[PDB]
Amino acid sequence: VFNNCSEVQIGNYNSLVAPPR
Amino acid sequence: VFNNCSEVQIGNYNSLVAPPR
Amino acid sequence: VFNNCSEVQIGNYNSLVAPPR
Amino acid sequence: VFNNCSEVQIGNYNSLVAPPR
Amino acid sequence: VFNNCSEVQIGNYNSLVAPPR
Repeated sequence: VFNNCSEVQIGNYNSLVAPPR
Repeated sequence: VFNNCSEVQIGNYNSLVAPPR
Repeated sequence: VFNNCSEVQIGNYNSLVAPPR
Repeated sequence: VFNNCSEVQIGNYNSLVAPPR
Repeated sequence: VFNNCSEVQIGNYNSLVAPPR
């Protein structure tokens, strides 16, 4: 688990739902 | 678990819901 | 699990749903 | 599991649904 | 599992559905 730059996400079972229109 | 730049998130089972319109 | 640049995501069972129109 | 450039994703059983129109 | 350039994805059973019109 290592992040150098921005906009990075680490995590198991990390669900993500985008914004519906 | 290491974060260098900004906009970084680390965590297991970290669910995320975007803003619905 | 190593991220160098931005816009990178690591995680097993990490489902992702895009924003429906 | 190694990512160098951006726009990279590593994770088993990582389903992805595109945004329907 | 090694990614050098961008737009790369590694993961078994990683289903992907394109956006229907």
